[PDB]
Formats: sequence, structure tokens, C-alpha cells
Amino acid sequence: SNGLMAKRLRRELLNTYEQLGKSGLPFLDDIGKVDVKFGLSLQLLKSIEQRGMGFNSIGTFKAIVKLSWVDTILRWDPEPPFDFQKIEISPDEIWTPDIKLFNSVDLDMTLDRTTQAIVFSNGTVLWIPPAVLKVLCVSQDDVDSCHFQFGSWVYSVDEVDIHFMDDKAEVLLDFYQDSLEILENSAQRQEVVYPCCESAYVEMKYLLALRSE
Amino acid sequence: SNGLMAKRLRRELLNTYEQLGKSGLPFLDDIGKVDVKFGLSLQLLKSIEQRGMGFNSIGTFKAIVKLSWVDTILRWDPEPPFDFQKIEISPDEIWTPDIKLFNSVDLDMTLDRTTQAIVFSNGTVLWIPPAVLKVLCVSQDDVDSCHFQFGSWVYSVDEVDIHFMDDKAEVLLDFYQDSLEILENSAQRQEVVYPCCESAYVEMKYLLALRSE
Amino acid sequence: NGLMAKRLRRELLNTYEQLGKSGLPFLDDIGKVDVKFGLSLQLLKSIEQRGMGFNSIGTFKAIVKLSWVDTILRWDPEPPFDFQKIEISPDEIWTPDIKLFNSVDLDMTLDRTTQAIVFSNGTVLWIPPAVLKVLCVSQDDVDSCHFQFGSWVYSVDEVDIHFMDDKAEVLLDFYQDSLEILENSAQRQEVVYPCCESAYVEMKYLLALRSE
Amino acid sequence: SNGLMAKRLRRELLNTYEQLGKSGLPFLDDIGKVDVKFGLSLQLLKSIEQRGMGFNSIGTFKAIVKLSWVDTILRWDPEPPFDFQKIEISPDEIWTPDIKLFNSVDLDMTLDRTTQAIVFSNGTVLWIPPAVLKVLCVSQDDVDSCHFQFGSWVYSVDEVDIHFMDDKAEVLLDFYQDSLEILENSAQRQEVVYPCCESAYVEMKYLLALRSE
Amino acid sequence: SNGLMAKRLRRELLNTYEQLGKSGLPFLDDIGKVDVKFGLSLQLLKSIEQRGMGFNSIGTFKAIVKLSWVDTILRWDPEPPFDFQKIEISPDEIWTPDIKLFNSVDLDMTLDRTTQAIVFSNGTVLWIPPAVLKVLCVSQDDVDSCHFQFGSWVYSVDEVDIHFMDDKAEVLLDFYQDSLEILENSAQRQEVVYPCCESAYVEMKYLLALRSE
Ligand SMILES: *[C@@H]1O[C@H](CO)[C@@H](O[C@@H]2O[C@H](CO)[C@@H](O[C@@H]3O[C@H](CO)[C@@H](O)[C@H](O[C@H]4O[C@H](CO)[C@@H](O)[C@H](O)[C@@H]4O)[C@@H]3O)[C@H](O)[C@H]2NC(C)=O)[C@H](O)[C@H]1NC(C)=O
Ligand SMILES: *[C@@H]1O[C@H](CO)[C@@H](O[C@@H]2O[C@H](CO)[C@@H](O[C@@H]3O[C@H](CO)[C@@H](O)[C@H](O[C@H]4O[C@H](CO)[C@@H](O)[C@H](O)[C@@H]4O)[C@@H]3O)[C@H](O)[C@H]2NC(C)=O)[C@H](O)[C@H]1NC(C)=O
Ligand SMILES: *[C@@H]1O[C@H](CO)[C@@H](O[C@@H]2O[C@H](CO)[C@@H](O[C@@H]3O[C@H](CO)[C@@H](O)[C@H](O[C@H]4O[C@H](CO)[C@@H](O)[C@H](O)[C@@H]4O)[C@@H]3O)[C@H](O)[C@H]2NC(C)=O)[C@H](O)[C@H]1NC(C)=O
Ligand SMILES: *[C@@H]1O[C@H](CO)[C@@H](O[C@@H]2O[C@H](CO)[C@@H](O[C@@H]3O[C@H](CO)[C@@H](O)[C@H](O[C@H]4O[C@H](CO)[C@@H](O)[C@H](O)[C@@H]4O)[C@@H]3O)[C@H](O)[C@H]2NC(C)=O)[C@H](O)[C@H]1NC(C)=O
Ligand SMILES: *[C@@H]1O[C@H](CO)[C@@H](O[C@@H]2O[C@H](CO)[C@@H](O)[C@H](O)[C@H]2NC(C)=O)[C@H](O)[C@H]1NC(C)=O
Ligand SMILES: CN1[C@@H](CC(=O)c2ccccc2)CCC[C@H]1C[C@H](O)c1ccccc1
Ligand SMILES: CN1[C@@H](CC(=O)c2ccccc2)CCC[C@H]1C[C@H](O)c1ccccc1
Ligand SMILES: CN1[C@@H](CC(=O)c2ccccc2)CCC[C@H]1C[C@H](O)c1ccccc1
Ligand SMILES: CN1[C@@H](CC(=O)c2ccccc2)CCC[C@H]1C[C@H](O)c1ccccc1
Ligand SMILES: CN1[C@@H](CC(=O)c2ccccc2)CCC[C@H]1C[C@H](O)c1ccccc1
Repeated sequence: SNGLMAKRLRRELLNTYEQLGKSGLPFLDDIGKVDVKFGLSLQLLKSIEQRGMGFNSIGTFKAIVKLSWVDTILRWDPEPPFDFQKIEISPDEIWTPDIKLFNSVDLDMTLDRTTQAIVFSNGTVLWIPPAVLKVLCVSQDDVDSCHFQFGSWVYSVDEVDIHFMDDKAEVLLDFYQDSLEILENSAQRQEVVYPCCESAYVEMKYLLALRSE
Repeated sequence: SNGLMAKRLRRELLNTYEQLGKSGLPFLDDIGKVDVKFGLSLQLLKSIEQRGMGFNSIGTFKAIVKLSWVDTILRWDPEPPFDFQKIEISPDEIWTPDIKLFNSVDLDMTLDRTTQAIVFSNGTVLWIPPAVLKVLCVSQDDVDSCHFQFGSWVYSVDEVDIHFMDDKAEVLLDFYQDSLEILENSAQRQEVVYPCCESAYVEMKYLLALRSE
Repeated sequence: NGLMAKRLRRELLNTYEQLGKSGLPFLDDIGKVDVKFGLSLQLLKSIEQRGMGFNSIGTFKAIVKLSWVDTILRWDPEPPFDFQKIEISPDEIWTPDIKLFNSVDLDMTLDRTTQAIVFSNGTVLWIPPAVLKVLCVSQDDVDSCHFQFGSWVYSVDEVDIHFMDDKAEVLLDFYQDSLEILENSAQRQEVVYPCCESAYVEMKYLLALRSE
Repeated sequence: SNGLMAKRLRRELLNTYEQLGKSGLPFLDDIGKVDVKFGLSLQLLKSIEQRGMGFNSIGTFKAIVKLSWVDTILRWDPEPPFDFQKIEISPDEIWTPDIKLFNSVDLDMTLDRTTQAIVFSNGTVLWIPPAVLKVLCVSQDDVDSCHFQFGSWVYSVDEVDIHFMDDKAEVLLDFYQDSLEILENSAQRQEVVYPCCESAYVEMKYLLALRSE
Repeated sequence: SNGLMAKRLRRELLNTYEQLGKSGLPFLDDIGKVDVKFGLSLQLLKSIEQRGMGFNSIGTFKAIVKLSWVDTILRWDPEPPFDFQKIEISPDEIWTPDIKLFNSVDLDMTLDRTTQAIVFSNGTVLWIPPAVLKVLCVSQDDVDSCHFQFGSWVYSVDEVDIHFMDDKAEVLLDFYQDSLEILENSAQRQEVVYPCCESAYVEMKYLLALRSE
């Protein structure tokens, strides 16, 4: 259709978020559970720097994080004059899951939020930003072992669920471009109880071990 | 019970802040005293780096800070159509305590202010952001000793009070993930008078000592 | 007239202010944008060995050249709007989401304060300074580095990319360094990614430098 | 007398700044001379790093800067319902002196501009932000000697004057927490003519010498 | 004569820029040529670091850049009640020359854009921001040789012209505070043709050589 109508479609969809704010689960009727599909694709190691004279180190990684979830506020009927299958939207203009790298040595991993998300007419959002992750590794016997723990900061399992995208319970290596040998690569979804709260939080925990250089 | 109603509730609660601004103690009626509950949870040590050739060092820590206080502006009756016991709100849309790390070697500790706070119907706010803390430690005889001093920057004890969350006067280790041995761990609340002002300011002072690597 | 120029800009940008900058730059039928892309190397900031292995982080200063057609920004160049071109800030218009895929950081950085020039026919030419950081191979006194550029979310049906002036190599028009260039080639390829059926256009540059 | 009236007071005072902007000397009526009271309190040294192999070094300091001046735009009569002796305001919502660290090795010192200023009913503003200062020091014979030159960037002495807070011509040690021996500590106010301008500029020049570690 | 009237004048001057935007040469009638006077004042060297094991180095400098030009939009008759001969204005609220350091090893030199410009009633603007400049130098034979190339990014000589301030074709030493011996100091204004464009661009090229430490 018209490129005009595509922009108008975006503005109409975003009007709700502009008027009501981006905070809160993406439901206007019965509040349901958001199931977020999550993938972590490793590209390369930036650095691994021993901490002091001990066996630990700070591992800084370049990755691409993949996230998808359904936002019912962003649905539209794909017929004229809005006969579009999808539209691109800035992630800072919509609700996004507050999934953080809990064990970051910094505040959190950093995502490139200038990267656009794509929303399909059925409300499915797919957002695949580049990411920098910094964690505390153990460096022993020429092996560097690092873990990554992801979960929603404030939403428990009855509010935000998380599952591995495409059921792939592993660091994805589709974009891997480094020379380092991968020695261990596994991941687990677990529901973990925190002191704050009655309901468990979903943790996606990845274990990655690389041969030291 | 509707998601729409939760979003409208938030907008109604935040209208006061939007109209009149976030600045000023969080009271509709006679300005009283905010009682902040404060907790510090150590996750890990990013780095400890000797300053020059002396016995001092810059210690950089990853922690989670727990903050709770009452905002009487954010109160509502949990009855239909606003039958919600709590809601999530961005901390940058409401008043938050100006609690700073006084002895930071930088301007202040940094908190992840993208982290959402939860507000309960009685106005209780609970906000638990990740934090990075950089302080000057003493590194002597296989021990690294660091202190952390927290307090409201501008509000005296008659305006903002602070007490240890759950009355635990210590660094909390519920999220501790590092391999360092903790040799000392204590904290104390004191009211301190400074040259600027007649009224005292509340200081939460934590002392932490770790076995060196 | 100066006033007419500012008003022309405001008229042209009114669409973007009202509808937003997102979405392919078409007002009528949505076609394909064809971005012309150029990379001009100015200098190496640093190349730092990673650990004790044969890789290094290479940090480069370059100038990126981008041109495309935005049909929303067209005007008839007749009085009082008798202007062949105007200057516009890149953050006021759509710009292609071309990223350095293999950056060791989130992305390359471009100086987005640099103004773009838009001609009356809607052609935008924007030539920002850039800093690029990639993982190189440093072995046998040769530092080998690659750069992969492409639209992040738009496939070849939406955003295509071709070398500016058909020159499939790092441009040396602004080269101001002492390092000897041992290899300098580039390729346009359409690559299929896991996410999507339609291929994505990758501009891949190979650069090798004599080590210092 | 209530929290709502305090915010309405703030909104009324700030209306002038919102409608007309923060630029310009802070006078409601005739433009007079601002007299800034200035204090510098050294907390600690973050680092001192030799430059090359010479006698100079980059000294990076954590300090607290104290600033007071009068803003006649922000005056009110403390009579009910605006019976407040003071209110807190963000420094980015009002005029603040453009006092910069002239000899910074970076663009300028950095101040924590999230810290609130306090404005009293007579228009006196007191703002005491933490600060990070980085200057070029001389490091010779076991002594590190550093200087700090502060002054308004664009306002001459007939527009913005500066004097030492409490008339103390020295680096204040009220907040000093470091283990370094202070060997020299002095300050002097002088009026200095720069080539740009007929009228002189007020320079607050502090000299600090510390024993090397 | 009064503080509120000075703000009203600024608001009226800036109205054009707020309504029409800051982009485009500062003319409302016939579009002419802007003549920028440019001065570079070296204060000190932050660092000079050898690149690898070769003969080049990264030189990081603190300077003050002096810029003057005429903005015919910001003119006014200095008569009551706008009897002000100059006003201070934020450089982010008016057109400024897009003069960049072409050979910066970073994206560009950085200027402190919080620093106010002063506009005189005849439209002459004078803006003198602190600056940090990072360039690639040659370090050989105990001499560090560095060059600085400045010019407007998008405007050719027909649109923006540049000349040395006070006719001095050299790095100005009016603010020089460093101990380094300056062995070479010269500068040249040249019209350089670029591949993009028919009209030439004005380059101000400075040559500076220092004795190594
Ligand atoms: C406003 O609403 C909020 C949320 O509903 C509410 O906060 C909650 O209060 C309960 C009960 O006071 C807290 O439960 C406590 O948790 C801690 C740690 O788990 C315990 O130490 C407490 O133990 C009790 O027994 C102690 C000794 O006998 C007593 O000294 C103490 O007072 C306790 O009764 C207790 O289990 C809970 O932590 C919060 N929950 C949250 C999420 O905030 C608050 O009470 C309401 N405020 C008002 C003013 O009504
Ligand atoms: C929108 O309008 C703009 C402005 O008019 C327009 O930009 C112009 O494009 C033309 C044509 O591409 C440019 O003219 C050419 O520049 C190239 C430089 O590489 C020359 O090679 C061309 O010379 C010819 O002869 C060459 C061999 O000797 C041939 O290889 C070539 O095919 C040419 O026939 C020719 O001079 C012109 O420089 C710009 N103008 C400006 C001001 O930048 C743009 O093309 C329009 N956009 C679209 C999509 O049409
Ligand atoms: C505008 O309002 C401000 C804020 O109220 C006001 O500044 C304050 O002035 C008071 C009174 O001068 C100051 O309070 C004094 O501080 C000194 C030093 O600490 C004390 O010595 C004083 O105590 C007494 O003893 C003195 C000597 O014996 C007596 O001379 C005096 O009368 C006292 O009995 C006293 O507490 C206060 O420090 C400042 N506060 C600030 C933040 O500036 C200012 O004066 C007002 N300006 C105008 C023009 O009215
Ligand atoms: C637009 O207005 C601005 C601001 O007023 C104006 O710039 C200023 O011009 C004045 C006066 O022309 C300059 O002041 C002079 O500077 C020089 C060198 O420092 C001195 O020689 C001058 O001293 C006097 O004595 C001279 C004989 O020795 C006389 O010939 C001379 O007239 C003087 O009486 C005098 O101090 C000043 O440098 C600038 N200031 C700035 C910030 O630019 C500008 O000229 C006006 N533009 C136009 C086109 O009218
Ligand atoms: C929402 O719509 C999208 C687009 O149709 C659905 O995703 C595509 O589904 C097809 C058929 O299974 C797959 O081959 C594609 O891989 C999907 N496209 C993309 C871009 O991923 C999506 O499944 C729908 N969501 C729901 C919840 O039904
Ligand atoms: C549990 N959550 C926070 C919860 C909160 O802020 C909160 C909860 C309830 C009310 C107010 C605030 C507290 C701090 C820890 C954090 C953990 C993260 O979920 C998480 C869970 C599982 C894997 C990775 C990350
Ligand atoms: C006391 N406070 C500031 C007070 C102020 O800005 C202020 C006060 C009154 C008026 C105007 C400004 C001045 C600088 C020190 C700071 C200290 C912090 O409170 C604090 C106290 C205890 C532990 C941690 C932090
Ligand atoms: C393929 N693209 C993203 C596509 C996407 O986000 C997306 C697509 C469809 C829906 C939602 C999101 C996924 C992550 C990889 C990225 C790669 C980049 O294009 C690219 C291609 C070629 C050279 C350089 C860069
Ligand atoms: C003098 N001032 C600037 C003045 C200006 O921008 C200016 C003035 C008038 C018109 C246009 C610009 C020029 C550059 C130096 C700077 C110095 C600072 O004041 C200062 C003075 C004393 C101690 C510390 C700092
Ligand atoms: C020439 N200029 C840019 C011109 C442009 O963006 C442009 C021009 C015309 C249309 C669209 C974009 C291209 C990249 C190089 C740059 C150089 C700078 O002028 C300059 C010249 C002399 C000294 C310092 C700086």
C-alpha cells in the first residue's frame, strides 16, 4: 500500500502507548502471561582479563540477543488500507521485556536500542539487537568458564515466562566469528525463587567454556 | 481487572507528578518524614586496583541496592475498577530518594534507573536496582578493606530517615556469587551533622573486608 | 532567499515530524531503497593483541559515505524555492540502519551531528566520520581485518546496497597514515539469515596492513 | 503548608524560567551583579599518573563543590499557604553560574547535576554537588603539586563576582577522607584580564601539594 | 533594562530559530557567505602515547577554540526596553559553523557546548569553548610532530569561509600552561578541492612540534 498509510498505521498503533504509557504488561483486556522467546548468539570475545592474581577474570563478549513476544496492543487487521504484514518500530516506543543479565559485572549487559523491532499484524514482536555482555569467569587449566544468567527483573513466572527461541537450549553459533575453541556450551531454563517474592522467576542460564589463548 | 484499567490507574496516580513535578517530598498533605528502608546486596568484585605504589586501591563492586519508602501521592483503594494490589512504575516518573554514595571516587555510584519500581496500593514503593560502587580501599596484609557511606544528599533526618531493611546491619550476601572470602562485614546507622546545616543527616556506613587473591 | 530556504526545510520535514522517521522513505507505493555505500579509511587508532593469541582488536578512523533517494524530501526547484540542495540533520529524517555486523562493540559509531545534504530530486548524500572496531588476525607481521556492513532489519527487497561509484574496495582518498596496505578488496553478497526468507545485502571489506 | 502547596510554589517560581528560559543573569528587575560564594572540599585522590617520562602527571580528584548566590526570580513571601522557608529545585531548571575549571585536562570538571539545589525564600540558592577534577600536576622530589583555577566562563567581574565561602581561602578539609599528607594548601581570589574583554574575570586559584605515595 | 526584558529579547531573537529551525546559513534575506574567524589556543598536552612499536603516536591536547561570525538573524536595535548591547545564548539554540577536526583519530574534537556564546546587537557572535583534540602525530628524533586540520564539514568556500583570528597563522599561546618546549608552530589557510564537490573547502591546517619528554 502507500508508504503514507504505513506511517499512519504506526502512529495509530503507538497512540495507545503514547496516551497510556509503555509501562505494564501488554494487555488491555484480561491480563495474561507474556511468554518471551530468548536466544543468545555469540559472535566473538572482546577480552578476558584476569582479575588480580587469582583464578577469576572479566570476560567481555560480543553477541546478538534474540527476543520475541506477543503484544496484543500492537495488533491490526491486515486489510486495506493497512494491508501490511509487518511494520518496524523503535523498541523505546513500545513495551519491551525487562530481561537483564543478572550476573553482569556492570549494571547490565548493553543492547543496541537504536536497532528496530519488527511487529507483525498478529502482535508478534521480533527484536534482535546486538549486545555486549560482561561477566566474571573462572580461568583454570587453560580453560575459561563463564556463565550468563538472564531473567525478567520484576516479573515472576505468572507474568513473564521465558523459553529458548526455537527450543535451542544452547549458545547459538550461527554468527560465531572468532577463532577460540568452544569447549562447553549448554543452557537451562529454571524457575528460581527469590527472597522478595512468592512466585518464582524464570532464569535462562548459559554455561560457556572457551580454550584460553 | 482489565489491563486497560491498570494502565488508567497508573496514569491517574502519575497525573499529580506530571502536573506538579517530581521534585519535593512525596506528600499530598502536611509534609512529614520519609522513612527509607535500605539494603545493600554484594554480588561480586569487578576489580581492585592499587593506587600508585601505596597501600590504597580503587575497589569496583557490583551490587544490588534495595530501597523502600512510602509515597502518599501514589495511594489508591484496591476496589473495582482499580482492583489491583500493586503496579509497576518507572522510577524516573516519581520521586525517589537522593541517596548517594558519599565516598564514591567518581561522582556517585550508578544505579540502573531503567529498572522498574513496584508500588503497592497503600503507597509503599519497593525498588531494587542493580548498582556499581567504586570506592577507595586499603589493601594491606592480604586484606582489602573498603567502606561505603550512603545518605540523602540534601534531606536531613527530619525529612528523609533511613534504616536497614529488615533491620540487618550488614552487607547482604543473598546474591553473593564471587569466590572471595569475606573477613569483615558490618554496618552502622548514625546521624551526622555537617557544616552546611543545623539538622543531622542519616549515614548508613558499611565496612567490608575481603581476603586478597 | 534565506527565509524561503528555512521554510522549504520545514515544509519538507513536516511529514517526518507528524508521522515519524520510521519506515521506508516512500509516500506513494513502497519500493526498494538502493543505498550507495563507501568506506574511506583515514588512519589506524590502535591495534591491540588480544591475550597472547594471534588476534587483535583493531580500531580505525574512517569516513562513511551514504547516499539514497528519499521521495518524501522532493521539491520543484522554482522560485521562491529555487534551491538545488538543502542541509538537514540526519536525526530529522529516515536514514538506513546500516550497521557494522562484526563490530566488537555494539556497532561502529558515526558522528550524527554531521549534516546531510538533500537535493531537490530527493537524493540524500551524508558523509559522516566513523570509528570502527573489529577483531583482526595478527600473524607473520600482517594484520588482517574484515568489515561487514548491511541493513539490520531490511532485506534486499526493501533496502539494497551497492558500492558508491562501483568501487569495491576501501577508499584511500582521505588516507593519512603510514601503514602499508597489503590487501584491499570488497564484495557485495546477498546472504540468507536464520530469521528471514529474503536475503540481506552484505558489503564485506577485507583489509590487510603491514604490522608496526 | 502541605506537600501539594510546596509543589505549586515550585511551579509558580519556575514558570518564569520555563516561559523565558534559564539563560541570562538571575534578576527579576534591574540586572545587578551576582556574588557567588565558592568553596572547594577535597575528599580524595582517585589517581595521579605520570605523563610519559617527565615531571608532570595527570591528577584526578574527587571533591565536593559548594556554591551559593542570590536569584531574585526565585523569591517568595513565606506566608500561608506558601509558608515554606526553603524548597529543593533541580539545578538544570534554573540559572546556575557557568563556573568552570579553566585548567582541566578534559573539557571541564564534572559536577553531579542530578543533585538538588536548595532555594530559600529570599532567593538565596545553596547547591553543593560532588565533583570530579582532573588537572596537570608536577610530580618531583616525592611531592605532587597541583593547581585549580575556577571562574565564570563568560561573565566578567561586573556581572558575576566570586568570593570564598566563609572567607576561607583554602581547600576545605571538612570532607577529607584520604590518607595522603597535605603539604601545601592555599587559595587566592584575583581579577584577571583576558585578551577577549575589557572587564576582568574573577579567578579562584587553589594550590594543593601532596606527599607522593 | 531589567532581567525579564533581557529574557524577552532573547526569546524574540530565538523565535525564528525555534519556528524555522537552526539548520541553514544564518540569513533571512539574500543568502551570503559566512566569514568565520577561527583561533586555536593550546593549553596543555594530556598525553602522547606511541602507537605500537612504530614512529607514530596518539597526541591528546586540551585547547580553547575561538569562533566568531555574523548572524544577521540575531540582530537588534539596542534601544529601550531592549537596551542591551550583548546577550548570552546557548550555542545549541542557534546556528553554529560545523567546523570539525578532519584528522581527529576519534569522530571529531569535542567542544564544551554547554559554554555560552555571546551575541552582540549587530549580529556578531563570539563563542570561545574549551576543546579536546586527539590526533595522530609522528614521534621521531625526540620531537613529536602533530598537525590539525579544521574546516566546515558540508559548506564550501562559497558558503562558509574561514580566516585566522587576529590574523595570527599559528597556535595561540595566550593560555599555554604546559612545560613542553614548542619547537615548531605554524598554520596555513588553504582552499582544498574534495571529490564530492565542485567548490573548494577552506582548510585551516596547523603544524605543531614539541620536544618529547
Ligand atoms: C503496605 O503494603 C505493603 C505490601 O502489602 C506491606 O509490606 C509488607 O509488610 C509485611 C508485613 O509487615 C512484610 O512482611 C515482613 O517481612 C520481613 C522479612 O521477610 C519480616 O521480618 C517480617 O516479620 C514480622 O515479624 C517481626 C518480628 O516479629 C516484626 O517486627 C515485623 O513487623 C513483621 O510483622 C514480615 O514477615 C513484607 O516484607 C512487606 N512486603 C512488601 C512487598 O513490602 C506494608 O506492611 C503495608 N504498609 C502499611 C503502612 O500498612
Ligand atoms: C539528484 O540530483 C543530483 C544533483 O543534480 C544528482 O547528482 C549529480 O549526479 C550527476 C550524474 O551522476 C553527477 O554528474 C557526474 O559526476 C560523475 C562523477 O563520478 C562523473 O563521472 C560524470 O561524468 C560523466 O562522464 C564519465 C566518464 O568521463 C562517465 O563515467 C559518467 O557516466 C558521466 O556521464 C558526471 O559529471 C553530478 O556531479 C551530481 N551533481 C551534484 C551537484 O552532486 C543525482 O544524480 C540525482 N539523483 C538521481 C538518483 O538521479
Ligand atoms: C537569606 O536567607 C538565608 C537563609 O536563611 C540567609 O543565610 C543564612 O544567614 C544566617 C544568619 O546570618 C546564617 O546563620 C548563622 O550562621 C553563622 C555561622 O555558622 C552562625 O555563627 C550564626 O549563629 C549566631 O551567632 C552569631 C555570632 O555570635 C550571631 O551574630 C548570629 O546572630 C547568631 O545568633 C547563625 O546561625 C546562615 O548560616 C545562613 N545560611 C545560608 C544557607 O546562607 C541570608 O542571610 C539571607 N540573606 C539576606 C540578604 O537576608
Ligand atoms: C559588531 O559589534 C562588535 C561588538 O561591539 C564589534 O566588535 C568589536 O569592535 C570593537 C571596536 O571596533 C573592537 O575594539 C577594538 O579592538 C582593537 C584591538 O584590540 C583596539 O585597537 C580598539 O581600541 C581603540 O583605539 C584604536 C586606536 O588605537 C581605535 O582605532 C579604535 O577605534 C578604538 O577606539 C578597540 O578596543 C573589539 O575588538 C570588537 N570586539 C569583538 C568581540 O569583536 C564589531 O566590530 C561590529 N561589527 C561591525 C561589522 O560593525
Ligand atoms: C504471527 O505472524 C508471523 C508472520 O506470519 C508468524 O511467523 C511466521 O510463521 C511462518 C509459518 O510458521 C514461519 O515460517 C516464519 O518463520 C514466521 N516468520 C517470521 C518472520 O518469523 C508468527 O508465528 C505468528 N505468531 C503467532 C503467535 O501465531
Ligand atoms: C528478583 N529480581 C528483583 C525483583 C524486584 O526488583 C522486585 C520484585 C517485587 C517488588 C519490587 C521489586 C530483585 C533483585 C533480583 C532480581 C532477579 C531477576 O528477577 C532475575 C531472576 C532470574 C534470573 C535473572 C534475573
Ligand atoms: C550534607 N550533604 C550535602 C547537603 C546539601 O547539599 C545541602 C544542604 C542544605 C542546603 C543546600 C544543600 C552537602 C555535602 C555533603 C552531603 C552529605 C550527604 O548528606 C550524606 C550524609 C551522610 C552520608 C552520606 C551522604
Ligand atoms: C539479519 N539481521 C537481523 C534481522 C532482524 O533484526 C529482524 C528481521 C526480521 C524480523 C525481525 C528482526 C537479525 C540479526 C542479524 C542481522 C544481520 C544484518 O542484517 C546484516 C546483514 C548483512 C551484513 C551486515 C549486517
Ligand atoms: C575569559 N573566558 C572566556 C570568555 C568568553 O568565552 C567570552 C567573553 C565575551 C564574549 C564572548 C566570549 C574566553 C576563554 C577563557 C575564559 C576564562 C574564564 O573566564 C576563567 C577566568 C578565570 C578563571 C577561570 C576561568
Ligand atoms: C568535504 N567534506 C564532506 C562534504 C560533505 O559531507 C557533503 C558535501 C556535499 C554534499 C553532501 C555531503 C565530505 C567528507 C570530507 C569533508 C571534509 C571537510 O569539508 C573538511 C575540509 C577541510 C578541512 C577540514 C574538513
